[PDB]
Amino acid sequence: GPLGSMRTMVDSGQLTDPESARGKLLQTAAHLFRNKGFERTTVRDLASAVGIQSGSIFHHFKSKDEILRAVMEETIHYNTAMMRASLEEASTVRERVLALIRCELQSIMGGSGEAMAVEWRSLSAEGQAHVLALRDVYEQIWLQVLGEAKAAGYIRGDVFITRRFLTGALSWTTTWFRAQGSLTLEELAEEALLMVLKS
Amino acid sequence: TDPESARGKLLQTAAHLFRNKGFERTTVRDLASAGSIFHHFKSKDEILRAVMEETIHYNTAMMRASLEEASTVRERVLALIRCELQSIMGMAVLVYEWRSLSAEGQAHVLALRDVYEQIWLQVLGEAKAAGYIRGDVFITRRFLTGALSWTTTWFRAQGSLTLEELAEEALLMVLKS
Repeated sequence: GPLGSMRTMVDSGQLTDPESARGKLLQTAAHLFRNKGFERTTVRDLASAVGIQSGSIFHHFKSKDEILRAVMEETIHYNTAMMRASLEEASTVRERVLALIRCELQSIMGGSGEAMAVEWRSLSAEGQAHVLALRDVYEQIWLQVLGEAKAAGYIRGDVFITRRFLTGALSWTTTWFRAQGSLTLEELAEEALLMVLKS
Repeated sequence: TDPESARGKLLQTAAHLFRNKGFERTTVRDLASAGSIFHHFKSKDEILRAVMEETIHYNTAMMRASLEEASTVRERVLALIRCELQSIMGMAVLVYEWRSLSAEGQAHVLALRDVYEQIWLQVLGEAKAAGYIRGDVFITRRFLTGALSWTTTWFRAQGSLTLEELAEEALLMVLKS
């Protein structure tokens, strides 16, 4: 089950327990990097906010750049794994597309927010390398599922162009969704499905 | 307004000044040195107003012209898509200086903006009534708005994809069989 696939991520050391020592650092660092800037935040600022000695951070990260990398990778890994979980809950081709639309909207409207909005211009290149690899996996899932829909005859246009259109359509929702007031995210997801798929 | 006329030249230089520098720190001097500028406009606000208004005027007129050439509901949606993509890939001063306008300037720009979106809603409305759109008209427009504006991030990297072909792909997604 999808819960089990998430658990496997936990028992791979890929996802971090929020109430664990490492989780405390990541959670706080994300807050600090977000609403105070990465360049302004120091390692000792992180330790102070958490409530530990500045020397005990070396146990977990051994560098500030690696804290930023861990904050970004954790958030992407979680999001991607949650898309996979939602896909396992889907039963048809339409529900699989809807699963991806709904997941992306949830992140767009808040997820993780702090650890998602965060400083690419201050992350290293080797750190940029693995993050880009994670982004490729994320987009791979979109392309595969959209590819399934096209094979089933729900998409007449190009799969890659379709994803690019849908990327823009969904991200632009930050500018108008709250103003609707009564529209739920689930209703929003169904509308996006109506747009991009047939029948 | 003819872009080769004295006015057209002025709006372009002013729009360029307003973008990178900003309205506040744009001076009378650099507006007058790029001074026929005082013979065309009565105030600095009036210049900023004309910069935004004529852009919307131009975009709106181009859409109306394309709609009259279209003779099917599918050709009419495509005409709007092609026109908006053209403006997009070709308007930024507004969403980067909105405050500096007078009450009358703001009022008129919003009204122009309403007529623009009215055209979209009416054409999309036709498509839905004809059975080409299955979703809500207003939400379809908002989806299409983001889909088309996001094309600035990837279109220039495609190389072999024409903007016409891009519009056709947009049409394929937004309209039913």
